[PDB]
Amino acid sequence: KNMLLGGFDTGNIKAKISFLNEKGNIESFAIPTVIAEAPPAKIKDEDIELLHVRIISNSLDGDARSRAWYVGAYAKDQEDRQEPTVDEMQKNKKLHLIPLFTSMAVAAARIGKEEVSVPFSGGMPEEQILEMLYGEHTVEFLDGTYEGKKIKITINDGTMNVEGVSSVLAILFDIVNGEIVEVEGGESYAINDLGAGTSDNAFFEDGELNKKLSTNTDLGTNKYIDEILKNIKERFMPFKTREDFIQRLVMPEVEKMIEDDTYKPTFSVKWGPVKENVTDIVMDGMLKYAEDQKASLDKFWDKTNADKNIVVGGGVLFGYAGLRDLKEQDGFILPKNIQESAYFTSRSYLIANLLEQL
Ligand SMILES: Nc1ncnc2c1ncn2[C@@H]1O[C@H](COP(=O)(O)OP(=O)(O)O)[C@@H](O)[C@H]1O
Ligand SMILES: [Mg+2]
Repeated sequence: KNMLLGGFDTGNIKAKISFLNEKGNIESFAIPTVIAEAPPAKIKDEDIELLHVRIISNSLDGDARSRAWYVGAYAKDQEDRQEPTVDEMQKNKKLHLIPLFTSMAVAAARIGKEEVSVPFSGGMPEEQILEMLYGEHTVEFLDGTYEGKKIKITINDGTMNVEGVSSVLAILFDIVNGEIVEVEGGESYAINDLGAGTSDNAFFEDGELNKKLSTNTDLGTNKYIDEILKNIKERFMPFKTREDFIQRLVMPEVEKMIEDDTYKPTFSVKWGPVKENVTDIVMDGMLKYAEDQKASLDKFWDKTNADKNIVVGGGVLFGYAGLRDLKEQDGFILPKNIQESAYFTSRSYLIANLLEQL
């Protein structure tokens, strides 16, 4: 006890966590990989909307030893903001450490604990990276829902879930108080994690990750989202972030499509004194993404000739209109609790973590 049980899925867009709440169920959220330097003091998922925290950790160095930061969404609106840099084709570690530690703190505050030991269950694209996380980290909230709260994080042990079925555990198992099998259900399989800026095409063969064939591409949803937003604004001539677009406009329609196959979705945007029906625009981009993913998945199927192909990530949901065809394809496996497809990997790491502590 006094222990936070979580799976940690960190990328360049978001830092994702799936953890056990007080009622023993899985709780998931994400913190954008964005930080900004902040003054020592104050100036669904509401508690992460304003993250102004002080972090004391030996995993940080230089003029970041022990100071205050704006983290995630609230950092994105700062001129100072630091984001992952990408060429036209470490020691930026605080970009990843800070949102990571922050997510641990937020989770701890959610379950009402001030001091948590956190066995690290994550993944990488081992011990060298784990030792970068070892030690004691204090996170103090200077604003927001948990203002004045001080959380002491202790990371003694961990794993990066490299080999075995650890990465795929969420395809078969859930945690409802703990620890049950999924309501519906080979030796060589591919896990395709369809993400925002990336697509992870991993191939597991005989209990082993095939490090040769396991590839990673920039085939994400963001480019297709960008295009849709270009055509919407152009249709008028609205949304602050892509997440805003996904949350306010897309997610409600996708959920309706999930829980009822006869439902045809509608997309209308209210901008100024004008309201436009842009259903055709959004659907075009969705299917374009689906078709492109269909093509990408097939040629990876052929390259590995895996027995089964598992498709996960938020891309499954964003392109559900087209990608739901995979449910009637033998050799393709969509998660059955498809509503939780975005947090598949972090949920897998969480389940692997609970099994470790048993
Ligand atoms: N329920 C949903 N409906 C529609 N789109 C979603 C849903 N959940 C996530 N997405 C979208 O799917 C894309 C992939 O998200 P995700 O896999 O979480 O990215 P990453 O793992 O790279 O951070 C994102 O653009 C996200 O906005
Ligand atoms: Mg991801």
